[PDB]
Amino acid sequence: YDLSEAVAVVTGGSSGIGLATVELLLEAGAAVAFCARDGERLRAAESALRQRFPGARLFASVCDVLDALQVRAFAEACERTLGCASILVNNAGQGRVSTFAETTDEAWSEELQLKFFSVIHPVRAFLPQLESRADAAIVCVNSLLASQPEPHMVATSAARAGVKNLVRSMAFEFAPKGVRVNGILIGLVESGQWRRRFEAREERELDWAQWTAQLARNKQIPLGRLGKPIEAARAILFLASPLSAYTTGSHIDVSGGLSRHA
Amino acid sequence: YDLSEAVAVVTGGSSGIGLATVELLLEAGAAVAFCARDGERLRAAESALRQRFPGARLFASVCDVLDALQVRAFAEACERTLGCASILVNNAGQGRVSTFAETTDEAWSEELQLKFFSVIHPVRAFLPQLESRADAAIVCVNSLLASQPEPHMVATSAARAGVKNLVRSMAFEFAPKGVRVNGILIGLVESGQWRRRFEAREERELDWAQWTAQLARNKQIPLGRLGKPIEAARAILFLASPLSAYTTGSHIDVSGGLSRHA
Amino acid sequence: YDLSEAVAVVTGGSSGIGLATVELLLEAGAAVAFCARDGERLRAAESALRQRFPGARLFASVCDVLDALQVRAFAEACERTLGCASILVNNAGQGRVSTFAETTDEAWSEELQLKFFSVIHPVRAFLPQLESRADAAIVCVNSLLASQPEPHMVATSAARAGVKNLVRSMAFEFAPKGVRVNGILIGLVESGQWRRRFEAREERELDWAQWTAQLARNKQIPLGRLGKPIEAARAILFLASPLSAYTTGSHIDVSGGLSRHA
Amino acid sequence: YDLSEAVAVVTGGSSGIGLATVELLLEAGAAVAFCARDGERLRAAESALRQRFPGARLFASVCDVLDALQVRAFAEACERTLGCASILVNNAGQGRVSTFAETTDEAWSEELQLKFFSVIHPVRAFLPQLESRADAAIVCVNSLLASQPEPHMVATSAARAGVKNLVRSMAFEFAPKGVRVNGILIGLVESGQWRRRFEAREERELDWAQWTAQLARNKQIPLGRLGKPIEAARAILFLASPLSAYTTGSHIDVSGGLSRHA
Ligand SMILES: [Cl-]
Ligand SMILES: [Cl-]
Ligand SMILES: [Cl-]
Ligand SMILES: [Cl-]
Ligand SMILES: [Mn+2]
Ligand SMILES: [Mn+2]
Ligand SMILES: [Mn+2]
Ligand SMILES: [Mn+2]
Repeated sequence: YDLSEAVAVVTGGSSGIGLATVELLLEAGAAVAFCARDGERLRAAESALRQRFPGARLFASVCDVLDALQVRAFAEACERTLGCASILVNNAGQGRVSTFAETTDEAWSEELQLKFFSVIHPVRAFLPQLESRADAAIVCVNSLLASQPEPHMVATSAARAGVKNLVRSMAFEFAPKGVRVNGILIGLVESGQWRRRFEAREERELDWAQWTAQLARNKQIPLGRLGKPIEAARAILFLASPLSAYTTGSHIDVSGGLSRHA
Repeated sequence: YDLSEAVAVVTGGSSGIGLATVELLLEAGAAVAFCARDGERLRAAESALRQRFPGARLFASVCDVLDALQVRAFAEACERTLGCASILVNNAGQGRVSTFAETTDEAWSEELQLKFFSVIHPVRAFLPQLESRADAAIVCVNSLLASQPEPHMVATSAARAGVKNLVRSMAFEFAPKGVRVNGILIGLVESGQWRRRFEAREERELDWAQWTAQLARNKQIPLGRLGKPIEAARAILFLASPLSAYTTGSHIDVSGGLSRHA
Repeated sequence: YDLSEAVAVVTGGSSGIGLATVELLLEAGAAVAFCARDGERLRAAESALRQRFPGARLFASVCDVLDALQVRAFAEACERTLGCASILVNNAGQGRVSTFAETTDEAWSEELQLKFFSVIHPVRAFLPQLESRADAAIVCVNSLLASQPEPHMVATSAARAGVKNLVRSMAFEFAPKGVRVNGILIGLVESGQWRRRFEAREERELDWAQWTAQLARNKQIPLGRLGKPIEAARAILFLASPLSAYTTGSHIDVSGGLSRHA
Repeated sequence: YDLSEAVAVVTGGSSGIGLATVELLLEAGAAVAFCARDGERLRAAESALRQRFPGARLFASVCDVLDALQVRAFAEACERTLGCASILVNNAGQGRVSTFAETTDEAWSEELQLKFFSVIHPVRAFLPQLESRADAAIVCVNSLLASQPEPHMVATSAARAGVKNLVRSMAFEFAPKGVRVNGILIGLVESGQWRRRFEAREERELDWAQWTAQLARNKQIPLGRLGKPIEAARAILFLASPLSAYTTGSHIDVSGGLSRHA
């Protein structure tokens, strides 16, 4: 729809899905802020974005979402620059490959703080902004692991389940403040990580399309292919925008049919 | 989105949510067909639509969705008038107020056949068209009772849960045919049955807006209001279009926060 | 537990899971009634039971659970022979192998009436007895298809999902009557239909145990084997007795780890 | 059943539910170990237990389940004393009263580590024991908040959702080691905490039975009363014992009908 009056903040929004989300936000004419830990990847995205949207209101800034303090400073900077945020998107981050046996206490704590505080901090910092905005909405990006765990990503599965449960609570708590809260459940989505996997394939005669196709078949994905970041982004936009004004405390499945549960 | 090359079919699409959906489809430039039992209401909706959309490719026909033979004939008429269908939407129909103690065998059978065959007939009949079209998608409108039952709608809840489960199965079976299958779960949405409850109110000073707001409060809806047909229609539009190309066998919550489950 | 003061009814309780349940009830000293369509199998089960349990208060009767009138008469016979019922168990029945594309309207209607009325009739008929008894509990045996459908059992899955949903409703409505209502969700359990699949095997050297083990592997059951009737019966016994006095409107998983949902 | 050959360890097992669980374990004739942080409450339980079961094999020991090191030492002590554990139960602990707004980063981290490591440590330490035992089973005590969050216990709800998701993963991972893993979902259960609440009531004319009754009504609990620790304990015993040999990666509802989801 038309988000020319929206101010949308995307935290962790330089990765595949986060980037795609910023692009669609700009397409809709929103003022957009985003932050990332890697200063390099952030500016490499800011560059390409300004190329495509010369007349965009954009504010990019390095930030560690785990550092409450920095998030406070970023949120303040966002307000001064673009005005009170009406939309907040928190990116999923990447999964951690480990069975229970392979996961130390150190890995557990890191994975937990990563998935939880990446949501808790931005939310807490921007909430006083969302509250004063109309059509306010938060979206916490998540994966199907939250409701359908996989054997090689035990810690991540469990953290993501927590965040999923948190989304429901925030939805209920923030309703009186006029803020909707939803998330999405991605399946397997194209990424640099998968491209590095493809690069190290044993079947060299297969191209990216055939390889990912075979991978999706081994992963028993009904749609028979990996998702595209822009497809995740499209569900996020739906949730972030007034298009879903009667939707809060829910999730949208973006896994290509992976969820066995009905 | 750009649905100009789509042919969309809406069964039971003459009332609130049905009509709103047809409108959004026409807005997206889709060719649209719809059917219902009440010819007068159907022709009345058709008229209004042709007013707003002079150059619309539109086909409206009376049809009883429980009658397999009428559904077959309707899908044939759509085919010869607008082309092969690429989008199919099956409306929710209305719920039945009855506890277990109140519901007879015949009421059970009526409710089950209503909810089930309203889906099975149009799907079984349009599938050959959907299967030959690109971006083919089916959306079965359902209610939150399918996963979170209510005491005074026992038969309806159970029936709706069946359909929800059917949606997953259809999604898995039709995926190899290039057809996506999803649904939505409406909460309380403004309807004629609510408008008649309104006209029976004791508090005459309350208007439609004040009344429905008070009802939503007593129903403990976080968003503090009933949904609008167009909000449901937008979620259907999302699921029906290429915007949700990686989403199948899922549902979207349109209940305004009523789902307690996380 | 001590069910010596209980009167338990088991509908469709002449086959594997049914019989095993009746046995466990007799073990707990309960008075027990059971009915089924196959009189020969019923009388055969009755005989064996009276062998093992000389002083048992037992009543077996042929009855078609789809026939409301026969169910009413059976509940009357139980009443006058053993006393008012305090426990009611409704067996799962067998599933139907068919995809959507294979299932006709009539097959749909048959499957829906089978799954639904096998529950509705005994419940509607025994409720007046259950309502007047202490520790009254109803258990509806169901399968994991109710929440996690399978491609070759579409109609059965949808039907079972309906019943699962009905169990929640009945639980809420009967609670003010002092009646608990739960169910179980069986995975693959050893049965006559598996024993006939076994006799059709190509690998003749495999015995029943080796074969079912290989089947469980191919079905990806974590526990690596089919369940046994008695395992299902124990969960039913748990839910049917005072041991689960604070549990109603729920289900117990008896699938050997097949449920992917968390 | 008969657990006279079982060695069962209960961590955090001195509180209401944990204590009740040890008693039933001893009733079944199991050798039992348990640990708690409070040395006082642990010995106050050890005392009463030895009074009731003079011929019991019991080993009680102060331990902080958050301290990996102590848990290692306790597990070792258990083996030397009673032999390899065949059963492991991890108690739920108490919920934390806070909305999202009322929860600091410090409270979040504490609540998370508390709920996660109270499971991760005992499991990791005893797994090499469970693996060598037949009929091995773990039970992680949990609350309905894990799947149905409450507004005044946001952090706890989310942590419990994580643990619930973890139970499913452990179930799958440990299946090849012959170890089942399940949990329970308690509703509101009688406790000292509730007794202190009753003590501070405004309606002094109400006794414990009337007060808890009214509280259950305000909490909309179908069964119209609080649960009893022994009732939670009974579901735990079912899961811990061979009675549930075909059940893994699942949960049993012990909430008196609180779960709205079907
Ligand atoms: Cl992930
Ligand atoms: Cl409805
Ligand atoms: Cl089945
Ligand atoms: Cl809790
Ligand atoms: Mn569910
Ligand atoms: Mn034709
Ligand atoms: Mn669920
Ligand atoms: Mn009588």
